[PDB]
Amino acid sequence: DLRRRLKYFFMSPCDKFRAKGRKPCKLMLQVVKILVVTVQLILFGLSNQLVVTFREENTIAFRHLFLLGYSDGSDDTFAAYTQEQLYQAIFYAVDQYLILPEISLGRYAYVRGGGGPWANGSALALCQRYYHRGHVDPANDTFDIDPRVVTDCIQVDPPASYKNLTLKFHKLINVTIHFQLKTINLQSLINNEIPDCYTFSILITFDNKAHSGRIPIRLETKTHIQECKHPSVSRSFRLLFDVVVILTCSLSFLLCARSLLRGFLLQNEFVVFMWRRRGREISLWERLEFVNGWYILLVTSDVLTISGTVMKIGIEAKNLASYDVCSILLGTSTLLVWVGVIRYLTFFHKYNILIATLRVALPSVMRFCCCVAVIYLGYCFCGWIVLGPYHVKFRSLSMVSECLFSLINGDDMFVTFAAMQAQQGHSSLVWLFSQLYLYSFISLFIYMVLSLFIALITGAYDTIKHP
Amino acid sequence: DLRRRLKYFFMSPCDKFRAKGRKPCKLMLQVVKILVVTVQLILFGLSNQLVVTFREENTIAFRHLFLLGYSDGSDDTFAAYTQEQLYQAIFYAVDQYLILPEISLGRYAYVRGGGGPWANGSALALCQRYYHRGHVDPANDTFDIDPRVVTDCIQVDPPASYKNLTLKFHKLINVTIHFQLKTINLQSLINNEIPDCYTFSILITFDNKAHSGRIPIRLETKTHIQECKHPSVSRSFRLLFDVVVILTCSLSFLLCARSLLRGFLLQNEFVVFMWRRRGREISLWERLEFVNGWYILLVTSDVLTISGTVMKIGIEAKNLASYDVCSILLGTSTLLVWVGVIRYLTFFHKYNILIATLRVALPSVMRFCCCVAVIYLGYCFCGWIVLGPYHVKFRSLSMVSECLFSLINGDDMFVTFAAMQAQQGHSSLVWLFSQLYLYSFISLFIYMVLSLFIALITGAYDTIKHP
Amino acid sequence: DLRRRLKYFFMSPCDKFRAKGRKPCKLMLQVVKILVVTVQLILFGLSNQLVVTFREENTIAFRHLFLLGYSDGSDDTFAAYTQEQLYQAIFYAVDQYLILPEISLGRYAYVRGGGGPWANGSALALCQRYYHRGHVDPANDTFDIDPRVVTDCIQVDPPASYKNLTLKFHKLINVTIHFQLKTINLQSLINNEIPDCYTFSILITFDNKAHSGRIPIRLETKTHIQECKHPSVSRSFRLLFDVVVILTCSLSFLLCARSLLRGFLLQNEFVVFMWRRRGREISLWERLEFVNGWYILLVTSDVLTISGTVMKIGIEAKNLASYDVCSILLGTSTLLVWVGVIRYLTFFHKYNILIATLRVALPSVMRFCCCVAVIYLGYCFCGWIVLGPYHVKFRSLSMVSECLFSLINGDDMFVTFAAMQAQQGHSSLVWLFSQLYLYSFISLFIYMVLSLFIALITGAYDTIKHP
Amino acid sequence: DLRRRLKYFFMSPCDKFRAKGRKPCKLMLQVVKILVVTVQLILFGLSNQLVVTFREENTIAFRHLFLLGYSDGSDDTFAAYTQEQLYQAIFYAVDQYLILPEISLGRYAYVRGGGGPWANGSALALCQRYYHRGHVDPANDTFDIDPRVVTDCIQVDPPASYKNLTLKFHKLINVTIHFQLKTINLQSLINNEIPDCYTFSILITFDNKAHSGRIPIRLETKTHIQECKHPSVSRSFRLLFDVVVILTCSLSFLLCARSLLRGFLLQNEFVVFMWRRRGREISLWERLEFVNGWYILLVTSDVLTISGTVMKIGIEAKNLASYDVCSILLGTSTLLVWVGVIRYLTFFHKYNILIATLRVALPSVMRFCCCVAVIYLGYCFCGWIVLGPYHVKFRSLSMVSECLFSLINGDDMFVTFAAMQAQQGHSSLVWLFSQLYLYSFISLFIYMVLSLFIALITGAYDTIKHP
Ligand SMILES: *[C@@H]1O[C@H](CO)[C@@H](O[C@@H]2O[C@H](CO)[C@@H](O)[C@H](O)[C@H]2NC(C)=O)[C@H](O)[C@H]1NC(C)=O
Ligand SMILES: *[C@@H]1O[C@H](CO)[C@@H](O[C@@H]2O[C@H](CO)[C@@H](O)[C@H](O)[C@H]2NC(C)=O)[C@H](O)[C@H]1NC(C)=O
Ligand SMILES: C[C@H]1CC(C)(C)N(C(=O)CN2C(=O)c3ccccc3C2=O)c2ccccc21
Ligand SMILES: C[C@H]1CC(C)(C)N(C(=O)CN2C(=O)c3ccccc3C2=O)c2ccccc21
Ligand SMILES: C[C@H]1CC(C)(C)N(C(=O)CN2C(=O)c3ccccc3C2=O)c2ccccc21
Ligand SMILES: C[C@H]1CC(C)(C)N(C(=O)CN2C(=O)c3ccccc3C2=O)c2ccccc21
Ligand code: NA
Ligand code: NA
Repeated sequence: DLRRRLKYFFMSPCDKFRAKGRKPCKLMLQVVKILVVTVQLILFGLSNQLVVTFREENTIAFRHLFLLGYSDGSDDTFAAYTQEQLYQAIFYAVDQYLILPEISLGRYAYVRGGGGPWANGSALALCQRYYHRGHVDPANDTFDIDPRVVTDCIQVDPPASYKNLTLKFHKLINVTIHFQLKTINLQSLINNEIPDCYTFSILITFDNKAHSGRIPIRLETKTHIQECKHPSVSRSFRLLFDVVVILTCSLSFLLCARSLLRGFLLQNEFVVFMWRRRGREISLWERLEFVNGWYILLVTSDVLTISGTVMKIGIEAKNLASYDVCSILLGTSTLLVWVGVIRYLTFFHKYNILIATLRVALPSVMRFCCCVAVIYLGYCFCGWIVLGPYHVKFRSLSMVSECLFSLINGDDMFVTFAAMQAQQGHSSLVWLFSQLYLYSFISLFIYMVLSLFIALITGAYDTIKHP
Repeated sequence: DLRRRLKYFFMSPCDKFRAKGRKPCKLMLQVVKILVVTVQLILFGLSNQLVVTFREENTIAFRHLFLLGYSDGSDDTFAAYTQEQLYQAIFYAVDQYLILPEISLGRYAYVRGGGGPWANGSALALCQRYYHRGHVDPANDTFDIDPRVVTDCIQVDPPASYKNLTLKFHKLINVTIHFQLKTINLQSLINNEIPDCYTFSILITFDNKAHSGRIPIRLETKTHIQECKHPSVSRSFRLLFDVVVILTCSLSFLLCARSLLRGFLLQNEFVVFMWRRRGREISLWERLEFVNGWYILLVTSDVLTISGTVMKIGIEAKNLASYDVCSILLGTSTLLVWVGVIRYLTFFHKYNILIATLRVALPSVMRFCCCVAVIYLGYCFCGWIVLGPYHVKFRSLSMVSECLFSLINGDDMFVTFAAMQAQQGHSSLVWLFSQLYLYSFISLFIYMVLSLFIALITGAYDTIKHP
Repeated sequence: DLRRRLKYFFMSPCDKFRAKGRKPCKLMLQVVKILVVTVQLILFGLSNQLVVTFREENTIAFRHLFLLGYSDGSDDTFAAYTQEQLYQAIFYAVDQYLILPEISLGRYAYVRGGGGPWANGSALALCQRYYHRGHVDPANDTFDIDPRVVTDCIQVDPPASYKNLTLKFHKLINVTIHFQLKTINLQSLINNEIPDCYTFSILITFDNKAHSGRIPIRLETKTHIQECKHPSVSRSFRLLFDVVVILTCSLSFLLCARSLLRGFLLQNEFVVFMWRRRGREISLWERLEFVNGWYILLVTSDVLTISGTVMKIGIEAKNLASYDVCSILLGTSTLLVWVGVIRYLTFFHKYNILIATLRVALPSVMRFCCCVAVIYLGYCFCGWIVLGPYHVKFRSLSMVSECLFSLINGDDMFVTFAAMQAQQGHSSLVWLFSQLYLYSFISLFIYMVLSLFIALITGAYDTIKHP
Repeated sequence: DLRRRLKYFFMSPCDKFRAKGRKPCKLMLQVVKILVVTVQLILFGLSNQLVVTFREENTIAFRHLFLLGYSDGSDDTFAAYTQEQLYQAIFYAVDQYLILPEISLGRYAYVRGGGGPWANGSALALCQRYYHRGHVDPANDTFDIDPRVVTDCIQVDPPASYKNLTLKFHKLINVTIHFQLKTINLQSLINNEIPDCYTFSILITFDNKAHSGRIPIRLETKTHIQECKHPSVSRSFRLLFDVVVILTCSLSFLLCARSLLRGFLLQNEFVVFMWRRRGREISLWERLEFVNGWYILLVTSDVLTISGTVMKIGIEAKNLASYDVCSILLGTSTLLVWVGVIRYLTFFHKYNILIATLRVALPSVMRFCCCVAVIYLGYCFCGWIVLGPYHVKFRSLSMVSECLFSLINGDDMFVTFAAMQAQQGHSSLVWLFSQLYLYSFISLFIYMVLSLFIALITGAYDTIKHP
């Protein structure tokens, strides 16, 4: 019961081969797997980029075609301030829709019945929504509101009545123009793909929910991709390459599972042996240590890779169009595959500084982060509610977190101060509070929190560095 | 006189319970208090954001309605350079005021007698201010000025004479157009609130105080919020939740006060005992140490929370409209409540690195800051007066401080240099001085001051870290 | 010969008083001197800001009055691309000059004979400069140039011939329009000052020196300030306060000189004594050490303060108008006065960390900087010549230095890369070189140079810190 | 066999002279070489800047002359959205070309036969490219495409038919307008150079490859520089100075080669001696160490300098016009020459901190970088494919690398987050992935990777610092 096997288990592939004539199959697979997974990622990215561009470019074209006086870059300030301006914008949108085929550079088809729920079979719906009862009378400081929402729709069919529109401004909530357009993404031919049919759902909103004398106007689109009914192109190895990637990932999965099982059985044998030699129920954290975390990482990376590859095959077969989910799966798998090659550098301590440090430092780092997180969250909520109405970088919780995290790393500091300087928070009290808030957060987190964090990490390194 | 009580006083809640069967009431209150205070903060923020948006959006609408040729973003460069331009801008403002009801998207009411002190009961006042005597004659290098200010006002009433305005350009100081508009913030219905009446005081200024051939034009508003006289909405737990928050905070206050008193009495007993056993008047800094700073922090946090909650109740009852003060109170209380939970991590030294370091390092840090502050203030004053006229980031003292503080953290460096590069300070001497100023400040504070500060903090950490 | 005097010389003011009943006159002067110098700086800054604003605002007004189609912010791209555009711009400038009094918001006077050297007594000179001989014939790839510059001027007098202007485009070098305007800076009355007469020399340049089909157009001004011949204002302590500042600075100067002399005499006595007791010519660096550098700093600060104060008196007396030099003197003196108060913190080692560190670290820091400076200068020259034509941040040597210095501190990195990304240097070779240049400079200086610099500074601190 | 020669070999120039009366010729050459190489670099930069400006300014002029409604700064958003807009832009370009001589401020000559391959001897070619067969019918979800590209060109000759252009929009790929213009860079006379003939190849592209309803329009130029056939200027030491630089560099090369040979021979002699005294084949890494890396650096720097100087002579002689390659050679040589002077500071250890540290730290640094590079590359590929379609900073691989490298140094953090905030990736899944990606990358690389890197560098410094 010398158990030299337990010695051969924790052996570098070079030592595993000098000792037992064992070809490093897993090491060779990783390099080939890295190459094939990265190549597959790039190949998918070609068509993914084509799709995203098509959607974005069409949206910009719609904004230039339907939004009166639209100019690039003014998406957040585009608004109407006069009754005449609002009427002109609405009528311009409808008129441009009605003459689209004669003007548009793209080849768009109308969608009969695409006007939405309010379009009773019409292509375009022009809905205005107002309170059921509204009697705003600021002169007498009096109002009488029935906040029930009434929807009034005008049906527009491509080849008028919509010109007779009268807007109830004093109680208007919003006006919307819903219509759908069909077009074919021909550019996919460059990738030797068959073009799909894209249906864009276009929603133009004139938003008066604030009743503030300023009515923002925006255009939004939703895209639906589907195979064309009758495609004909007079014109690859992509499917074969995806099958190859699946083969490599399946082989690596099999090898990793076999190694994990062998390690678990060795753990059981060792544990029962130590129970014989010394006392029983003696090993605990060690039973855990008998596992290889890198083999778990590889197993989960190749599972993600197989899922992404199957999804890529489905998208190319036109069974599904979820390019975002597939791109995310393939990119995460590529990153994990690149990371996995560090497993073979963990044997030589000269190249293993990063991982050894991480292993030593993570418990203290997590204990530190526990304390630092409550302070961070308190600051986040405080800033979000107090400064969010006044500060453009504190509008939402995620935005506040991004702002504070970038401030911790010394980024965009003066711009953060200047945002409050420019408007003074329309209240010296808010400005003074922002001064105290920003100075205290920056000083605390840059000089104490970050200094202590770094000190913990470098202390862990000093612990693993032999000197 | 073993005084195991003095042992039970400085005990962790887990130890306080394993020893005396004591339920950690304060620990449980903190979590519940955290939750309820944060929820209340968010709930208040809903309506606070509604109010701030209403004010800002109305101001933008006014700028588009009354400022001739106004475009978004040009607030600091909007100005007139010709007599005709100034006349056209003034007359455009008045004309737009006179036809407001027919054009405005918002529902505004005039305010008869709102023209201000210069409007003798008129709705709009159009005042021009000029020197009592002014005989500027640059051709003969001669002038004769009586700098007494004369105000001449034209009364405008909504349904002319103001068209006959003649401006004394050579001695004009400024022209102002004061009027008031009433509107109802209907959007508050989404929060199940009763809309208020907002009165906006609008002041348009054509400023010629510089006599420089360029007359900046700006629009400012003041807002006054009050309950409507006759509201009617055909349509919550907010008051009940505020009462709940008050209950939790009052209970925590009571517990903290009771604990503080118990600790003070224990301090007195211990001190008199040590006076018996050893010499008299022996304890000093220790008598102080017998206090818990966290219980003081909790007491002041719940006082702030109660004040903010009462103010929130008042605002919802429409007894007052001070959303900024209430928001500041609630946000500060939320931050303090989140911070207070670290009290229970100060018992375990593994999680107490930050606080222990702070405690060890603050005296040396403050002694260092004493010296660093005089240098910083000297630089601040120097930059403010020498570079403020030429540099857009040195305009005011607070702006100079923000600039220098962000420079210490390496932020917006090149933009700071480039501001002086672009104009060269219209004097090579000023440019050279700015070069020396910026290089010396940046080098000194980034490489010496900050290095020494960090070294002090990490030295304190090394002192409390057991290794 | 116990020389307790040499003990009393190196004594803190508190010790100097507990020992010899000596009131700390210098310590009290520093605080009062700080206060009065800062107040004087601010008071001067009021009028300095007024002057600078006047100049800048007038320049902007001129650009809007004389530059056809000018709009704020387009100062670097404002240019003509067509013969008609150039003619229209020139004629617009002249026409606006000719009707200035009827349109300008400022009160400007013409200057008869102000047209410059080319104006033979005329108010406006419109000069075009072209080669004496120019026969550019790109069709035959032939030219014949006599690069002698010929100046042709048209005289314009305010109440035509200039309308008959014909420009020799193929050989045109530039066109210039020179004229002068007089105006009175009335706003100075707010500071209770007598307004001065400002003469602006306006130069409009249509620059064709590049012969590139694009003719940049710019407006420049020079300002000359002088007292008005016949001022009359129907309407301070500033002179008295300046005399007070001079008094305080002179007293401090006297005390510092007396102390420096006493220290030098004590040095001589000690040195000769040590020559008696021990060998002769034994002391060297110590003779130097017997001097107080802070007393030298104070002496030079109060000299600067007196010079600045006398200059301020001169400017207020209207004997001179050099606000930039005076502002620089007063600001430097204010900074030095604030710094000087650290002298009294150098006695207590707890507050003297910064200065003691600096003293220990400066030799090693300077030896390090010697080596780092040659690398920095090599990079500066390389970047300036190779990348300056393509990169907007490398245009000039000072700009290159600012760019590299800010890069060392991690500032504006991505913008620096993106500048080269956007144009690709119109040559992949230049882009690749810029990649190597930026990556190598950033990596070297951030990770090695700065790390070593900080290590030297903190090592010096470790040397002076008692632990 | 005392071999004091081996002692005299590793001797500082001061010691080499105190011992053997040896004038430090190489040390003196370095200073003179530094001066002359830097001066030559600046002198070349004069003309290099002239050339680059000429090209850029002409390109901007062309964009203003030929692109309808072009305005500065809108290069990436300039596009057509309507059939009428596209026709107007095309016809405007052609019309402006046809009347160029009467309008252009520059003196341009037509190039007969310069229209390109599609111009059969014509000056201007106006080509439209469309699919051989295209039957896009989105209404029936059907298409029939023959993706063969058909080119149809219209020949335009300067002093119509091109007005009869009909564009097949449904199958249009792109339209291009190719023409050439000749002009003379007269500004070179300021450098006392003979102006060259520049031929600009202008390509205007209306790109419809995306078929997205938006057709970007761009103008590109290629420049060809050649000597004029018949130049005549009625009008330096540059060639003499270049010969001087060549002389200095050749002398330094000779001295460095002689020293390298002497060192190699000394290595051989020492090695064979040690083989006699002690065992044979004993020295290995030492034989390598017997070489001076600085002499290799100097040799390669002066080789680069000579190549650049010869190229500069060629360009001035008009035998070649490759200013970019010459500028790169001269700038790299200047940087290397400045760096080379550190060789004489490597003798004194007080000034040799940087180099000694680098020498000690490079092996550990490289081992660390090996591990860090796979993680970095994985992140780069992941970001490039997943976020590149949505994020403007992830468009290309080089751009992704610049973004991640600047993020490591804490640069442009909040802007990176905000880019994804603004559009939300049009998919909450993409936004969430970007959040995880950015947070994980920033945290890992700033807090662990960079901390460990710095710790390695400062540890190497601690190893070479005597304390
Ligand atoms: C226009 O206003 C109506 C009514 O205010 C909005 O309709 C609501 O939409 C939300 C989310 O789509 C639903 O949860 C509600 O049930 C709808 N009705 C009400 C009474 O709230 C509509 O969303 C607005 N349109 C746009 C484009 O914003
Ligand atoms: C227009 O100019 C007048 C006179 O210069 C300003 O009136 C002064 O305003 C300040 C602050 O409001 C008061 O302290 C003064 O008493 C007022 N009179 C004088 C003679 O100074 C007025 O503020 C200016 N208007 C605007 C909108 O700036
Ligand atoms: C960002 C990382 C590093 C460290 C220590 C600087 N740190 C904080 O400073 C506080 N803190 C958060 O709570 C947090 C939560 C989500 C995003 C970013 C942060 C964030 O910056 C922290 C705290 C908890 C978890 C991770 C971290
Ligand atoms: C900002 C904090 C950290 C530290 C040490 C970097 N530090 C300085 O560098 C000098 N300094 C001021 O005087 C100061 C005053 C107000 C705002 C910011 C500052 C500021 O940056 C300082 C000095 C005094 C009090 C606090 C601090
Ligand atoms: C800026 C300071 C700090 C330090 C060490 C970072 N450092 C360099 O990195 C190289 N370096 C110059 O040569 C230099 C010269 C002029 C302005 C800025 C610099 C500059 O950044 C340097 C070198 C010489 C003198 C001062 C310094
Ligand atoms: C930039 C230098 C310093 C250091 C250690 C921070 N480091 C990384 O963090 C990872 N890393 C790359 O892989 C890399 C490759 C190309 C450009 C920039 C980088 C880059 O930032 C790295 C890694 C390999 C080679 C050089 C370096
Ligand atoms: Na930055
Ligand atoms: Na930074």
